[PDB]
Amino acid sequence: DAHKSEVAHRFKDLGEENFKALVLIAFAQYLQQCPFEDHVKLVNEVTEFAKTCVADESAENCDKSLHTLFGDKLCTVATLRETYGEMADCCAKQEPERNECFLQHKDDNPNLPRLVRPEVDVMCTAFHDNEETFLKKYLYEIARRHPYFYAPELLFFAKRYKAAFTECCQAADKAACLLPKLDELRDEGKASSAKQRLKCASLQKFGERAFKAWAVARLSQRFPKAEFAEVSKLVTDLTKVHTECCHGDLLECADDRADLAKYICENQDSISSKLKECCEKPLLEKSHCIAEVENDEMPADLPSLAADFVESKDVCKNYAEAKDVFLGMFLYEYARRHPDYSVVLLLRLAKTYETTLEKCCAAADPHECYAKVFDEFKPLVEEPQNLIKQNCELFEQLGEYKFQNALLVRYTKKVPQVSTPTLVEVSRNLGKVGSKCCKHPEAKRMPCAEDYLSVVLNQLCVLHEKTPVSDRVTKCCTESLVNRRPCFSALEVDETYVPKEFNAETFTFHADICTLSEKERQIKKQTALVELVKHKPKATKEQLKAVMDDFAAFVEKCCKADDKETCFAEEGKKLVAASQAA
Amino acid sequence: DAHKSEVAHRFKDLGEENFKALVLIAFAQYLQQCPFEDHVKLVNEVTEFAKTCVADESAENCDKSLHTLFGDKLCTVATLRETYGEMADCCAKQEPERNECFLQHKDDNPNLPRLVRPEVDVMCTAFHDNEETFLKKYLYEIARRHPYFYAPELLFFAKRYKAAFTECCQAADKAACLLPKLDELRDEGKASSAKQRLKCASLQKFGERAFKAWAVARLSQRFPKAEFAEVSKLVTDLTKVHTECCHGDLLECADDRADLAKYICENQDSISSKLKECCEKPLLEKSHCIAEVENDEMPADLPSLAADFVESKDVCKNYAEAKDVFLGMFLYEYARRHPDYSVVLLLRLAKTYETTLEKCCAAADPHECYAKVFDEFKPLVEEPQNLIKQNCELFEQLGEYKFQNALLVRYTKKVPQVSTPTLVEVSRNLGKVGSKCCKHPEAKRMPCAEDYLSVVLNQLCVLHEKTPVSDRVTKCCTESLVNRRPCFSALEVDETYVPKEFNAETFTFHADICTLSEKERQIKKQTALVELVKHKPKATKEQLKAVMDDFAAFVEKCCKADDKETCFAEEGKKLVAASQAA
Ligand SMILES: CCN(CC)CC(=O)Nc1c(C)cccc1C
Repeated sequence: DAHKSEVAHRFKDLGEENFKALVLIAFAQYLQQCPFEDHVKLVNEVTEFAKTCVADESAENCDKSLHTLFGDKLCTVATLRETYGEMADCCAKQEPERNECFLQHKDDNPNLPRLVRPEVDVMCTAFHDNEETFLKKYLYEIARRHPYFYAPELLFFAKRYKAAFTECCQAADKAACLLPKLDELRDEGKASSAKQRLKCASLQKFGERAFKAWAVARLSQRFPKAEFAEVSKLVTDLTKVHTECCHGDLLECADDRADLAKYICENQDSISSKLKECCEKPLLEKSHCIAEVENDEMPADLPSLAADFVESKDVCKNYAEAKDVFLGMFLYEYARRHPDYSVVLLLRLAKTYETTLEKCCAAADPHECYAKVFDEFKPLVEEPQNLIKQNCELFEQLGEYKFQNALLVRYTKKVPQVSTPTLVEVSRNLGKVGSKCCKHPEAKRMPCAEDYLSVVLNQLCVLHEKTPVSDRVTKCCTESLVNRRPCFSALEVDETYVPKEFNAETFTFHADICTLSEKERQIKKQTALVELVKHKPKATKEQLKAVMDDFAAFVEKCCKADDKETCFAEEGKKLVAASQAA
Repeated sequence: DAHKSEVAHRFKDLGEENFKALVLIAFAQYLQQCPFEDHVKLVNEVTEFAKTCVADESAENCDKSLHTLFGDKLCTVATLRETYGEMADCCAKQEPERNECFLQHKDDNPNLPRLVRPEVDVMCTAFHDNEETFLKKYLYEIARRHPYFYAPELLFFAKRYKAAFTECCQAADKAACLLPKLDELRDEGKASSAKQRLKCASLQKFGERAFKAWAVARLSQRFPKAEFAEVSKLVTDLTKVHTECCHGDLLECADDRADLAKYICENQDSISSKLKECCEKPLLEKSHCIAEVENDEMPADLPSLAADFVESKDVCKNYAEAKDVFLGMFLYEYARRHPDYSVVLLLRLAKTYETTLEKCCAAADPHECYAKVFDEFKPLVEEPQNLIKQNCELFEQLGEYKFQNALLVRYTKKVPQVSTPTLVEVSRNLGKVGSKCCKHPEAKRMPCAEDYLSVVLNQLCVLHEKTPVSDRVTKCCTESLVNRRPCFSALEVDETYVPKEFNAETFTFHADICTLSEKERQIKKQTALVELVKHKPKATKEQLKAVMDDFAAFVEKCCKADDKETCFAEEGKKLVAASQAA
C-alpha cells in the first residue's frame, strides 16, 4: 500500500486488539519451540515500537517494511539460538534473504504434546483470574502446532473460544455444557488448518496459476449467481490474500481479507442472497462465514454448455487468442452449475478439455474433431463416484479401525521406504474420511470425499518432503496436483524392497501399553503392524489379519493377568517366536 | 510419630508454604500428567481442609490417616483419567491395598519435553510480577519429571532457585549470573535424582547386606572420628530409611530422615567435626545436608591396620564366629582411612578379604596362608587409578564429543548386538563423565568417576534388561555388582558377529539435519557412526575417523549450500559412493 510507516498502515485497519494476536501468531508460527513469555514479551515490545509509529511516521525505524522489523526483533533472542546451531541465526542475511530463511524453518510437525485440559472448573477459574492471558495462550498453543494456519481464521476461533466460556461458565453442570463445544472447536480447527496448508502448499509448489483455478471452482459453486468476471475478480482478490498468509505476511493477509469482506458485503447483490445475515456481524465473524457459507441457487435459463464450448465451429478463434480466461469461462460456468461436483473433479475435466483443444486445433476439420470431447468426461466423472461407493460400502463393514488397517498394509506395501510414523498418521487419517463422508447423500458424498482426501494426501507429501525416502512418492506429489489421488491409487506393490532388518526392540511390548488411551494404544497396534509388513512385504493379509488378532489377544491377556509385567516378556517371547512360523 | 489429627499434626512441623509445597510435590509426582492449574487447585483443597483441622482436631476427617486422606483427595480426579483409562480404578481397594495399586505403575520415565527456559529478561520480569506462581511452577515441573525423587531435597533446590533469582535479577549482565547457577542446579539434582535411583536399584536387586556394606564404607569416610558401634548403628538407621523411600513410603521415610538427623546432630562429638553448622538450619534442611556434608578430618592417631586383621593368630576366631560386622569392623577400619578411594573399590577390597579368609581358614597354618593378603590389594587399588588416569589424559585431548566417538567405536565392537539408540545414550554419557570429573583434583576423582560411572552402567542394564540381545551383557549386569565395571572393562571384541546388512536408507541425510540443535544434530552423526561400525565391524579407527570427517564436512557443505535439499540428495549419494572405498 501507499504509506511510509507501513507498520502503522495495517495497525489502524486491524486495530490494537487484532494486532497483539495477529502478531502473537507470527512469533508463534516462527519460533514454535519458544515458550509463552518470550512471545508476549516480543509482542509487547513490537506494540510500543508500533505505538510511536502512530505518533510520527519518521521515528527510529517506523519507515521500515515489517519483514525487516520482524526478523530483527526475532534475533533479539540469539540465546536459544544454541538450539539452532545452523538455521535461525541467518539474521546475517538481509532482505529478502533471511525472511525466506525463516519461512523454511517452520516445523510442520513439531515435537510437542497434545494439550491436556485441566478439569472444567479449573478452566473457567483461570478464565476469570486472567481472561486475557488465558485467551492469548490458546491462540498460541495452536499457532505453534500449526505454522500454516489461516492466521485470521485462527482469530475467529479464539473468539468462539472466549464465547464458549463466557456462556458455558454458569450451570449446575457447566462441565458437560462446555466440552462438547470445545471439542467441536478442537476438531473444526484442526480441519481448517489442514485445508489451509493445502492452499499454501499449492502456492509454494505449483504457483498461483494452479491456485486460481481452484477458487474459480469453489467460488462458482458458492456464488453461482454472479458474473463471471465478478468471480474472476474475487478469485484474484482471494489469491493475493492467501499468498500473504502463506508467505507469513499476517497483518496484510488479514488487512486484505477484511478489505474483501467489506467489498463483497457491498456488491452483496450482484453476488448472491446468502451474505445478508453474515455482513451484519463483526468484521471478525465477517470473513469467516462469508467463505464457508451456503451455495446460492443456479441460474434460471442455462446455456447448457455444448454450443458455447463444443459446437461453435470457430473454437480456436477464442482459444489460441485467449487460452486463459477463456478456459476460465468454461470452469466458472461448469463449476457454478455443480454444487454437487468435487473441486478436484472440475479441474480434471478442465485439464481434459485443455488436453483436447490443444490436440484438435492441430488437425483438419476441427469443429467436428472434438465434438465427442464430453465423451471423455463420462468415465472420469464416474470413476471417483464408483470409488467412494466401494470404500464407503467397505467402511460400513470393517469399521474405522480395521479399515485404517487395510490401508496401513496396501499403502505400506506400495511404498515401504516411507517413514513408519507417517504411514500411520496418514493411513489413520485416510480412514477418518469414511467417518465424515459416508454419512452424506450420494450427491454430496462426491466433493467431501475427493476433497478431504486431497487434504490428507498433502500432509503425506509435506511430511515426505522434509525427509524424501521414496522417490515414487515424490513422483506422485510433484507430478501435477489434480492427479495426486489418481496417482497413488494407481501405485502398485514393490518387488524391489529389501525386507527391513528385524530388530526385536520393535516387536517387544511392555505393561506401558496397558496404561494407554484407547487410541494412543490403537496407534501402537498400528505402528506395530506397519513395521511388521515392512519386515516381510510379500505376506498376505489373512496371515497379518491373524498375527494381529494374536497380538490383540495377547496385549489383552497381559493387561488382565493377575499381576503381569512379567508375561509381556514371557508371552511376548512366545508370540514373536510363534508368529515367525508363517 | 504420633497424634490425633495427623492431618494437622504435620501442618505444625512445616506449617503452610512448606506444606503448600510438600502437597504440590506428592500430587505432581502421582498425577504427573494433569496440568499445573489442576495441581494448584488440589493443593488449596487440602489446605482449606487442613485449616479446619487447625480449627478443631476432630472435624470432617481430620482423624483419618494420610495415605487414606491422600487417596480420598486422589479419587477426586474423577475428571482427567484417559491416560488413566486403565489406571486408577484401585480407588475400590481400601487401605493399604489402595496405596500399593497406585505406586505400582506411576510413570518412572514420563514423556515430557525438555524445559525451554524463557529469556532471562522475562524470567526476572515474571519473577517479580508473579513471584509466587513463577516459583511453584518450577517445583511442579521438576517434581513431575522426577516422580520417585525425594521431597525434602526438592524443596532445597527450590530456595536455591529463588536465591539465584533474588540475587541475580539486577546486574549490568544478569544473563551471566543467572544460568551458570541454574545449569549448575539442573545437573546437580539430576545427579542426585540419578544417584538416588541407583541406591534403590542396588538395595532391591541385591538385598541389604550388599547395601549396609555400601553405607558402612561411605560413612566411615564422611565420619572417621566416630567409633564403630556408632557407625554400625547409623547404618541400620539409614538402611531403614532408604528401604522405605525406595519402596515408595515417602510419607514416613521423610519422617525417619528427620528422626535420624536429630541423633547425628545430638552427639556430633563422637561422630564428626563438620556437623556443627548444618545442625542449625531448620529440621527440613538438617537432613539433606547431614548426609551430603564433607569428610571429617582423619583421627589424630591411627594403628595402621595390618596387626588387627593380618595376624591376630586366629583371625578365623572372631570371624568364623561373627562373619559379618567383622568384615564390617574391617571395611569400617579400611574405608575410614581411605576417603579418596571410590566406595566401590573399597568394596571389591572387602570382598577380596572375605574370599581370602575363606580360602586360608581352610588350610592348616592360617596365619601364614594369609598375612600376605594385603598384596592382592596393591594391583586392584592402582588398576582403577590406572583406567581413570589414562582416560582423563585422552579426554583432555579429544574433548567430550570426539572422546565419545572413540567409545562409540570401542564399546560397539565389543557388543554390536545392542540397540543403537542405546549405545549412543550410554556411550555419550561415559564421555560426559570425564567432563564433570577430570576437572577435580587427583584425590576426588577415584569416587567421582567410579560413582558417576556405576550410574551410567546401571542405566545400561535397565535399558538392555528391557530387551536382552547379548547374554554377555545381562551377564555383566546380573553377575555381582562390584563386578560390573570389571566385567565390562573385560569384554573383548566379537569375531562371531554378522555385519548388519547394508541398507543405505539409514545412510541418507536430508536438510532437516540443519534445522536441528547442536546436540541432536550430533546425536545423528553418532547414531550414524554406530550404524556404520555395525556394517563392517573389523574396520579401523583410522578409516572410520576418516569417513566420519567427510560426512561432517559434508553436512556443513550442504546446509550453507545456496539453499538446497537437493544438495544432500546429490552430494550424499557421492558420500556413500566414495565411502564404499575402504
Ligand atoms: C473421535 C473424534 N475426534 C475428536 C472427538 C478424534 C480425534 O480428534 N483424534 C486426534 C486428535 C484430537 C489430535 C491428533 C491426532 C488424532 C487421531
